[PDB]
Amino acid sequence: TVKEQLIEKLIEDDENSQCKITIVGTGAVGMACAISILLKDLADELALVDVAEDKLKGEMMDLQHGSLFFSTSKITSGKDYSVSANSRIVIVTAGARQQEGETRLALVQRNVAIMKSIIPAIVHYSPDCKILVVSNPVDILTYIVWKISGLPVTRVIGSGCNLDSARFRYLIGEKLGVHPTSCHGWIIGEHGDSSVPLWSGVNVAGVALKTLDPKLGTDSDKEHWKNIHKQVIQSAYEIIKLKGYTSWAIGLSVMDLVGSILKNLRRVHPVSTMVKGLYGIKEELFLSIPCVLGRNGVSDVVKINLNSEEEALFKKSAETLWNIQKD
Amino acid sequence: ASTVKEQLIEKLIEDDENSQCKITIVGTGAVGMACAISILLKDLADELALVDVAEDKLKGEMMDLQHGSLFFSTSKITSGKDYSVSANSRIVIVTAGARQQEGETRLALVQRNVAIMKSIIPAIVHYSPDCKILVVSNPVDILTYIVWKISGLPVTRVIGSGCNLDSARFRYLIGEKLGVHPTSCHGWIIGEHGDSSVPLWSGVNVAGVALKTLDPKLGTDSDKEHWKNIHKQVIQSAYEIIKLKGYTSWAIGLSVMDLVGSILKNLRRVHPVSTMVKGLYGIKEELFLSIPCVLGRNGVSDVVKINLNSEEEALFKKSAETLWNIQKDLQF
Amino acid sequence: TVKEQLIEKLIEDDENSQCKITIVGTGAVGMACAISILLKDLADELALVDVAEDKLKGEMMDLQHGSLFFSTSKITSGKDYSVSANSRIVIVTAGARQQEGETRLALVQRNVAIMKSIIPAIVHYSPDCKILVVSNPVDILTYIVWKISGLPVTRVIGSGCNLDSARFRYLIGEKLGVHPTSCHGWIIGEHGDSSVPLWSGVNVAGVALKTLDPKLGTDSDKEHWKNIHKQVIQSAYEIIKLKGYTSWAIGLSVMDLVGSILKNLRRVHPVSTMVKGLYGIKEELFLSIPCVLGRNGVSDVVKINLNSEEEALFKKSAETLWNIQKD
Amino acid sequence: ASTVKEQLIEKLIEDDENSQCKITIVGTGAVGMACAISILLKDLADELALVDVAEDKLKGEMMDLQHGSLFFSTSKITSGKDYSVSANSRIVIVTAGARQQEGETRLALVQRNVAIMKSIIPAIVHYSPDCKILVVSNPVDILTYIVWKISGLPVTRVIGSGCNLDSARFRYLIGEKLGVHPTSCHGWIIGEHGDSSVPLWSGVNVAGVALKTLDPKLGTDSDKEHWKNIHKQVIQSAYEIIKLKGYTSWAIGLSVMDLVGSILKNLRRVHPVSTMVKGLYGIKEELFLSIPCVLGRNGVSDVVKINLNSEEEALFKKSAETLWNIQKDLQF
Repeated sequence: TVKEQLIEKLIEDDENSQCKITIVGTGAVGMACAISILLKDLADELALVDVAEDKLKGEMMDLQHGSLFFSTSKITSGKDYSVSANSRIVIVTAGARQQEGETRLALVQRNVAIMKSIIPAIVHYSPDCKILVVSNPVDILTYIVWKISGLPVTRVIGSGCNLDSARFRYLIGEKLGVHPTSCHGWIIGEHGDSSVPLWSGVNVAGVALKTLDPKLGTDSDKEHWKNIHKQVIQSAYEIIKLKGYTSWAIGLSVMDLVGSILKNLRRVHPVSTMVKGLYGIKEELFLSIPCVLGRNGVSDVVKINLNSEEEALFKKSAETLWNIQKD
Repeated sequence: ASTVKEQLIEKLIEDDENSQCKITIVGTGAVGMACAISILLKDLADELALVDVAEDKLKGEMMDLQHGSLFFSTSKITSGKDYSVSANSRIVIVTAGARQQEGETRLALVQRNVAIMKSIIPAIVHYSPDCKILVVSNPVDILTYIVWKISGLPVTRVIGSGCNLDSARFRYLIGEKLGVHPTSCHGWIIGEHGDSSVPLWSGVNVAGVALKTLDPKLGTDSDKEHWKNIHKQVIQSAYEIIKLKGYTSWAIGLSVMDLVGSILKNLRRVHPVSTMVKGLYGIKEELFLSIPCVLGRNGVSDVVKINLNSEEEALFKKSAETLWNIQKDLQF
Repeated sequence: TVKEQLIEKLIEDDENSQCKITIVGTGAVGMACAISILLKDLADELALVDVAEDKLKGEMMDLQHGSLFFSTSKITSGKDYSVSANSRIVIVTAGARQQEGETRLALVQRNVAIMKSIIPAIVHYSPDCKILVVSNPVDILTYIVWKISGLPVTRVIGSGCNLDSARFRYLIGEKLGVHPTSCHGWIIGEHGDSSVPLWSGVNVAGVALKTLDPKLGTDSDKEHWKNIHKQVIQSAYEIIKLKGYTSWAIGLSVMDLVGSILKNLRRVHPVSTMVKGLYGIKEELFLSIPCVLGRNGVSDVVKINLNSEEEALFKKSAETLWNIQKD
Repeated sequence: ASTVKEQLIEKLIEDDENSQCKITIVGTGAVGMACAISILLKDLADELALVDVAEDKLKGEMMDLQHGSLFFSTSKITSGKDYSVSANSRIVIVTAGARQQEGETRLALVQRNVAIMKSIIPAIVHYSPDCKILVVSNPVDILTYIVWKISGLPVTRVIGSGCNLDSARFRYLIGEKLGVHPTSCHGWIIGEHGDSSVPLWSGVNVAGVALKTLDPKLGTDSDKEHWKNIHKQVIQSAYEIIKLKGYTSWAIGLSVMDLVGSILKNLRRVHPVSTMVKGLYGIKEELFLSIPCVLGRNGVSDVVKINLNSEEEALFKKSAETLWNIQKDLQF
């Protein structure tokens, strides 16, 4: 053998993965998460799970054919969740696709069925993992995943408002001519139409914007038609109209979150977490609030004093969420 | 926010909206966007401009990337049907290309591609006179020749993705079998892209050890280990991927990002890309095949002359005849 | 020749540098800037200038011997400023070393002599460069460099408070258990003992700390002995006691600034810039204020409303600076 | 700030102050700190612990790095005289070493180094039972043998920086002369570090072309081009640097960072590092020389057997005798 003539083996093969990530569901979103994670040198091994076996092998082989150009050494796939064994993080992009004419409670209840059939095996093979839930509606889905999972709140996280908060701060910095790292601003609460922009806390280069324009973000805003929160929500809705998914953007957001957990950065992300007993919520439910993400999941949450407008939107969101969740 | 900027920011210099490291991608199907996401995640471009004919798809993709722009370092994403949006690109990446229909002639497909390229390549060159053109569509070898001929650009500046992806996978699998990082492996696949590419087993070495010195039957049929399988496995995987999925989007996007790197950063790394080989490797007509090229900021600055063994020279020179026979049927 | 047999040249050698950086003065600080810049893939070519010719060649050759491990392709040096030709950025670390027993005005005036002899050649060979002044005292030295240089204010920048502001925000995030990217806070004004921490604007995860503790940073602070501004100033003074220079840290800070200019990031840094007609200053002088740094130097400055304590310290600093500068 | 944290942060999980990717550097002179700054700027370590005997220098350097910690990703910088601060390191990097005085014996210098290593290596191993030890001090080949013998650790886990830096410069200059990126060049310098290292001209190739095939007199004295100069130029530069400056700090720090990379990331890249060669390359006693090793998270997992030409086998085997003759004079 060429190998026997070229290499003298001194130690047994250590083939264990140290930073293994599994992606569940390999449509546009899961695949965007995949290429994003591969390209940012985050995993030793990427495992893909889906029911569409043919397409699944196709994606895995497409990624493998380019292996020299990313640092992950092992890509695997399969319909059987045993390939997910011993993951640090399992990203759930699978989930029901709302058929037009379907009620909201029906869409959620189909997802209970899906999650009931995938979440317990995820936990079986990967008992110390974190679960990152990315499918819509992310907040009530993360609640469903967490309930089925049996795991502490700290290790079941929904992607939530991280993407929209990022786009928000970005546009603020664009309009001001300043890099995004100079801008603080959160969108919190229920992902999507009902999300709450925290205009009271938005600040750039150490200056609370509301001291420059106390009307900023309100109906009295003299530039109200340029409202940046509305630009963020409309944009994603237009993208979904056009494409079907904000798939590149979500994959980018999920790569942001993974980097915080795997590298134990203790960066603050507005992600879906249990908010019972926080922010005036009294029942079990998941909403986005600013969380400190690190190697053990959510290690801390940030307590923010919402103005009365912000508290009102946030609590209305929780109310509608719980009225779905009760059924 | 307009009043916020006035109270917060005091200008010393007018905003220069000039991009010094612009890239345009023509075609926003699966291959184009895989190139986009790979380039963006690698901090290569000042600006990424996207061109396509379909309004929804074009706007959808541009906005999708924009919605997540906090997470990459490229700062401007632009798109348009008008090739004016591509002006002053460093590289223009052509992924536009006709798809071969059931029972469509190969010759007729290339001819449809001739018509496409006659429509876009002049505009590209008008708006970016100093760009390098990176041709990615299939069949890449003939298409890069067509793009160059239409471009009226210096030959060093029109480059096909060629065999860069297959050679990379070739080296990687050679590394896998030996249990060594692929940066320790040297190995080229050259020539025509796909089925008839030539693997240079004669020059394959790992850690400064030519593997022919350890097994002179390597890569032949009389090989007991059948290292020959590795070239076949490379060529087969690409057909398998297309059969199970539809296209090889992620891997071409990875390969294109690798090429953009060498050109923008002037790495002067060697890639087996599609360039004109007239007067090289014993060819005497204007045709494009993959040979190992030094790539930098001017495109192909140099080519590596490899002595091919007689099996390698014959496989290669046959592909040059294939390409020349296609070019003869071609018009324009 | 092996080369003639291996390579067919098709195009002439393009040997021009696109991102050339020159470092002036190759003591501990200049060399820390050098290894920091090399290691962050910022320059096509690094040029080193010093009067100690032997040590200079030694440093250049030490860097060259490791060339495979950084991305810069060309390292050059020489006592003659012609090697600095066509730099994007010239970092001046040279400058007088205060002999014990020397007055402050004497130290500054020796630097006028030094700068008079190096700055005009810098501008000769590199007419469109930016000049980053790093030697102490950085504020009045940047003023001196700017006057001699003839260049606009936008392209003569002192390193100023960037390092100390960074350490400041860092310690805030350390004490709170949160990554530094969650923390805004500036130190501005005169570098060193007299610098002004802007406690009124310090905020973490979108929360102005002064709303949680209105006494934070003052004499009434119940934890006043843990004052983080004082920790930052004392630390650098202790390091200099021990080492002679905060050389690794300044080299890190200068690499931060270079990355903003070269990559046109429009990030906000508190650097030494002309503050005549800003922040209540009436004469020509350089102090640190938050500047937007990009490829053409300082493109913008950030206007902050200082509390009366902060305005008082800042204006006292300017007063003492101008009373030196007049001589 | 204590009251600020209570109002701003709500804990869900107790702070785990455990580092999963710790590195210790022993010695905070020029070589140690150049290793520190290189590792920190490359995002390699969770924590960097520094050990030295001199209180001022140790505290000064640790605080200098800490004052600028916003600008690197390592989050904890620790230091101490007590080797307890090094506990649970992945790698311990030994730069501590005696300096040869005017008229000091080489043998007596190694013997002073024996005494130093007998003082620190047991503590290191006690506090980090699973670490890999990376020996950097000179003379590295003999010192790595001493460290290993004292360590009582598996041989695969005690590694000298060896020829990694000189081979890297060898390849780089070969790339320079040819106008090609060095990642296209393969070329090893092996054996004893410094004056008597063996360059493997027999295996030097660029882009899958063995350069002996193009000029069989390459690297010999009868070479018209005198490529032989490149090994000499490499060996000479290191003496020149020391003569003009005092030490080769930046380049060793760069080389150490390269080695740390392969080990922490389990790259399985090949480096010419100092390891034990008993029963390899025709040696029969326990000694350390540089040979091409596969480095990963367990240290040396494999070695590349290169067929050396007779000039290469003789130069190499002579160095093994030199090292063995020094070890004979050695005690303990």
